Amino acid sequence: NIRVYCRIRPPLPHEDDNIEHIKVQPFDDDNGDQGMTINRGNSQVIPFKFDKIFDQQETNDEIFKEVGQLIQSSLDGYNVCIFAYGQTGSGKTYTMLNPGDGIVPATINHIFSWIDKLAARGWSYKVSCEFIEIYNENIVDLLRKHEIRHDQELKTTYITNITTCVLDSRDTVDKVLKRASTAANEHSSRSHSIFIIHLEGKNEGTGEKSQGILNLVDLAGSERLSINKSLSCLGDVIHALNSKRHIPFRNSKLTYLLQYSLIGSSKTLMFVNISPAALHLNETINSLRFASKVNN
Ligand SMILES: Nc1ncnc2c1ncn2[C@@H]1O[C@H](COP(=O)(O)OP(=O)(O)O)[C@@H](O)[C@H]1O
Ligand SMILES: [Mg+2]
Repeated sequence: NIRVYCRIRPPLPHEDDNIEHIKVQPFDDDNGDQGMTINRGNSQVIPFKFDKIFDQQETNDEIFKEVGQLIQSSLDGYNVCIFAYGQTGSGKTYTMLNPGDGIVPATINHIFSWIDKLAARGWSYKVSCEFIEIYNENIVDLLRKHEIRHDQELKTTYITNITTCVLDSRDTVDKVLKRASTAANEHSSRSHSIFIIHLEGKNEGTGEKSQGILNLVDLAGSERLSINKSLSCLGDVIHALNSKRHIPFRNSKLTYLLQYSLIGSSKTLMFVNISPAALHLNETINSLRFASKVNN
């Protein structure tokens, strides 16, 4: 299962708040989809359809209501990927990492709720995480040679010398996230940011085990400037997973790292973040056309 949401951020103060060129239709019930058009100027109107479209008023909290169900998969042993795609400036970091509100803090919080509750059935759970950044195919550890190693048999993935932080408490979580320059911003906007949560549960009373990975990914900006190569290769991978045939995971680090959370029963959701601004009509269109191939 692969789902695609689109999110339009509100206009910024230093920009022009004219959003006449984007129009979003109501959620089509009997076809499970939401449409939008973009008026390109010269009256050439381009249609798009996604699984859900979030307008400028929609908040991080509202957005999590429509993601929560996917997160709950990792308790049934599914692997999960949530990607944020779109141009630098469109709100990827804000969507994934906004304090308290973003997909990452919200996900972590949501998972604890379920852990608290499942303890009543004798499930006990270990939660650990890793937080990495990939730039020009170099892995940097944001909790500090880093090599990827897969275990064919157990279908698991390891990155060498990465600090894995054990999430023991809501206090322990809060420290890690509270912890999370001009050059630095340019740098991270050309990088993927991956937050990996591992969920391990055992239930002595039944004997049952469970594992779940959640990969919360904040991608390199999609505008044209290697970053280009890994975005295309992600596109090709996901589309081909949607269509039994051969998938070149190894063609880029990002897809090679995430391969076991993209094959099989794995569930994926992509956020296409778009800017509402006039100057960015073209980059918005590329983002939408990309999101369509990934979805269609
Ligand atoms: N949904 C939103 N609501 C309010 N402000 C937003 C939203 N999305 C983005 N912003 C603001 O717009 C700017 C760009 O967001 P950011 O997340 O840094 O973009 P990106 O990571 O996609 O390059 C930031 O200043 C951010 O606070
Ligand atoms: Mg960013």
